Amino acid sequence: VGSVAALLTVVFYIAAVMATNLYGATFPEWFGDLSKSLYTLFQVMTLESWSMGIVRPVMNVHPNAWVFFIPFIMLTTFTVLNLFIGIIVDAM
Amino acid sequence: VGSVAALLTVVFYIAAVMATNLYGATFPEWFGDLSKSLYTLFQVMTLESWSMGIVRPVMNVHPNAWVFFIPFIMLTTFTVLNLFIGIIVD
Amino acid sequence: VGSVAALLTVVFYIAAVMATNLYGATFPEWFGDLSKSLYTLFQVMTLESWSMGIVRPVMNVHPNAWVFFIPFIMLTTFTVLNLFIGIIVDAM
Amino acid sequence: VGSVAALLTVVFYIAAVMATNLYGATFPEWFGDLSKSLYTLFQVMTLESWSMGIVRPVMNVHPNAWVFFIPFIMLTTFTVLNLFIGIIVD
Ligand code: NA
Ligand code: NA
Ligand code: NA
Ligand code: NA
Repeated sequence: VGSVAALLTVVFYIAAVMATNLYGATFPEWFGDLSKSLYTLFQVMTLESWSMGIVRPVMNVHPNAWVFFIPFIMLTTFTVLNLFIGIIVDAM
Repeated sequence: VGSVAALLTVVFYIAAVMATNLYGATFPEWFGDLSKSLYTLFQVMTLESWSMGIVRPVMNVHPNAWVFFIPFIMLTTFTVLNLFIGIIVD
Repeated sequence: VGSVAALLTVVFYIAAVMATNLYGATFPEWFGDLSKSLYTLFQVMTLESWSMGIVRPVMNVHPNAWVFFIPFIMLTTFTVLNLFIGIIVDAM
Repeated sequence: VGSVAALLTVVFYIAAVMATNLYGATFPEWFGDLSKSLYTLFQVMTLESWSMGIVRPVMNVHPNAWVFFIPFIMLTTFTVLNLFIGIIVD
C-alpha cells in the first residue's frame, strides 16, 4: 500500500521530468516547467481530454508522442486501481 | 456504508461552500451560488471536463486553484469507490 | 447477474422514453426520438461530456434538468459496476 | 490473465482492421490507416471524447456507426476491467 504510493510518486516525477524536456519547448502551457507537467500528467491519468485535448495536438509536432503517453496511462491507471483496492482490502 | 455516504455529503457540502467563496465572483456560472457549486463539484468528481473545462480556466485567474481541486478529486473519487464497493460487499 | 441486466435494460428504456418527452422538442439532435435518446443516455452513463456537452446546455432551457440526469448517472453507473463485478464473481 | 490480454489484443487488432475499412475514406485523420485506427480505438476504450469527438461526427456520414462503437466499448472496457482485477487477484 505504502510501496505502491511510493512507486507511483517516483514514476509520476520521472515522467514529469521526461515530459518537460520532450514537449516543454513546443507545448509550454502544458509542459513548460516541472509544475505544469505534473498537473498535465495528473489530468492525463484521470483520462480527461488526454487524446483530443493533449496527445493529438502534441502528435502534430511529435508523431511518436503516443509511445510516452499510452504506456504512461496503462501504468499509472493500473497502479492507482491497485492502490485504491489496496487501502480498501487493508481496512477490512 | 451509511457513515461513508454521510462523510461524502458533509465533505461535498463544505467544499461547495469553500468554492462559492473562492471562485464565485470570478467564475459566477460555475460557482456563483451554493447550487451552481454543488453541480460543478459533482461534475468535477465524475472527472468530466475537470481540467480543460473547469480548473485550467480557473487557474488563469487563481494560479493555485489546483490545491483545492486535485485533493478534492483524490478524496471524493476514493470515497465513492469505497461507497460503491461497500454496498456490493454488504 | 441476469436480473441486474434486466433491471438496467428496463430503467434505460423508461429513462429514454422520459427524456424524448422532456427535451425532445428543445434538443432534437440529442433527444428527438427514442433511438437518439437511448444513444445519448448511453453516453451520459459513460460520463462522456455529460455536463459540458449535454446537461449544462439543456439546463439553459430547463433549469431543473439535473433532477433527471444526476440520479440517472448515480443509478446506471452503480448498476453497471454491480453488473461487471457480478459476472467476474460468478466466473470464479 | 495472459489469455485475457491475448483476447484483448486480437479483438483490438480485428476492430482496428474493420474501422480502417469502414471509416478510413471518410474520416482519414482518425481511421486513415491501421496505426491511426489502433490509436483512435484505444482512446474510444478509455471513453475519452468517444461520442462528442468521434462517434457523433462519424454517424453524420454513417448513421449506423453505433452498431460498431457501442459493442466495442461494452466488450473492451469489460475485458480491461477483467484483466486489471485478474492481475491484482493473482
Ligand atoms: Na471527457
Ligand atoms: Na471522461
Ligand atoms: Na472515466
Ligand atoms: Na471531454
